[PDB]
Amino acid sequence: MKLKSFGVFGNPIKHSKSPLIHNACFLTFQKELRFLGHYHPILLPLESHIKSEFLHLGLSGANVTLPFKERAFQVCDKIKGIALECGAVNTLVLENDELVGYNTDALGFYLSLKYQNALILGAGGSAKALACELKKQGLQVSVLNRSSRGLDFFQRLGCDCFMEPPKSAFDLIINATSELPLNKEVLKGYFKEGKLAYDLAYGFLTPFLSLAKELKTPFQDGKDMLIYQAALSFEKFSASQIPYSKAFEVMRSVF
Ligand SMILES: O=C(O)[C@@H]1C=C(O)[C@@H](O)[C@H](O)C1
Repeated sequence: MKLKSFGVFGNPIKHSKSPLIHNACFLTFQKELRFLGHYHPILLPLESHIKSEFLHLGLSGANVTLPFKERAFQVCDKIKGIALECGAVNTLVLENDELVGYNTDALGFYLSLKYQNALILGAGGSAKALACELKKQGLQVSVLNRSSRGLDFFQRLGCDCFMEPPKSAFDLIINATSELPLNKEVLKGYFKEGKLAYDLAYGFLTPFLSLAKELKTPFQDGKDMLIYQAALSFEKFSASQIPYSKAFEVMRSVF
């Protein structure tokens, strides 16, 4: 049989655990796949073009992380699935010689979650998918950032958008930014009244999460969402031949 290349585009990329869990699946499922799969971390220059590099490297599939998720959306020949509402793409597959973009953050996030409203900190690709998913569940959603970038997107979703921290209670406080992401005391009142502090970062313990832990607020890091979204991308990487639940169990064991 034959060799197929995959990877994860990101800057930075050193700390990504996608190659670990995807390589495990490519090894485990190789007879069903009927190819030899290998998944690399690919550090992309900021100035670079996701589509051109995908093609030049001859990949069959890829994941996309910070800060490239919205750009991935703009440069795909074709967008399918919930990605169409996400304004962001974290999953790339070569299909009929066309670069096709999907989003597995949205469902991956939903699966990671064991809530009436939410506050999202951040405005990038991850924040965009989570707001889409959470509006889709009938939650009230507020988005807080320093500038007004992404206004249009979140406002058309029907999110409440803010640059000053709203004086309100939220069940979910979500750190989807790229130091603390807010004034310590502001973050403290959010936690005091919040039900879950949720941070998309994984593999290390962020200031945001230390502070919640410190204040006895229930907290969750990005590990579960990482594995679900990876599992889901894998399903797309297999031509839909290995279901995400199978991928998911292998990916959980290795981690
Ligand atoms: O490997 C990581 O750290 C990446 C993290 C994300 O945000 C996912 O969308 C990517 O698909 C994978």
